[PDB]
Amino acid sequence: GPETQELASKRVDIQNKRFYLDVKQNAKGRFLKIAEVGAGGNESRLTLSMSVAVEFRDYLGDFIEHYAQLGPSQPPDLASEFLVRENRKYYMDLKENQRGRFLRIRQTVNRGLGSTQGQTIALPAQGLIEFRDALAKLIDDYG
Amino acid sequence: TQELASKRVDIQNKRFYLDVKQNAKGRFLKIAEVGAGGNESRLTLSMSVAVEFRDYLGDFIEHYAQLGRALKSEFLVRENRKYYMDLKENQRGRFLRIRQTVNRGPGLGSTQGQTIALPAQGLIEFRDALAKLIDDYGVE
Ligand SMILES: [Mg+2]
Repeated sequence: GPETQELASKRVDIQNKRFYLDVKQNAKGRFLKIAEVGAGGNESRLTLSMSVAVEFRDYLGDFIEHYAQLGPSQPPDLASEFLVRENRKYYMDLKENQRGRFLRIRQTVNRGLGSTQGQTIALPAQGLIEFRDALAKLIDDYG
Repeated sequence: TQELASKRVDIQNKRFYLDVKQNAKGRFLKIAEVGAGGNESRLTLSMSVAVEFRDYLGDFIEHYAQLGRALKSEFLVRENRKYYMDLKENQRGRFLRIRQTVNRGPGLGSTQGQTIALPAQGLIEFRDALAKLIDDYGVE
């Protein structure tokens, strides 16, 4: 609320989706919040450390360079996986929905049968370069 | 396949060659660790993964530099490949181990694959060399 202050923000418009890339700050340090605004104003959030954001900028870079090769392999005629794990706990997954022309990104934490849920955005493939450019500009300026 | 550029980083008895190479598919980074009798271990990365690898090294360096949430292990599954990066400690020294395995098809599992082990003292030098070849020869 008044705990976290906002330092900077960028808006990117791709199809009917609006993304806000925010640089924010609290007691715990500086982080990057991505807000996606869908139909009916349904927001989904992705929240990144400044080091995971650097990584994420480059994962987007990888897909931009390699979008078809990293897409889902065609099925068998009648005759892909992109996952990052850190300290065996924190997961980030990126996967193309070919029907949507979307890149789905999920961040989760696993803790045996411990409980936890996580965070998911989907980026139209036609706004990948623009999203990534905006993300990169915020990293250049906000350490 | 053409050798565009190389750099050598010397860390204890080991030497690490970082080479940019070019072929059909695109540019890659060959890393090759040479021990005291010339035994080689080799790692080949696309430039995209080389860039990811640069970022992982910054994180290992933040952990190594800490006095007394910091990256201890990183795993990346990308296409038919897995990469395992483990900041290991023994009493003889701290080092970063990097294992590559590759999936050789359905039902075949994956190859044990070649391993490099980077003494922690040389992470910064190694990262600096990598970053310089990415700047001079990378795309992303
Ligand atoms: Mg993560």
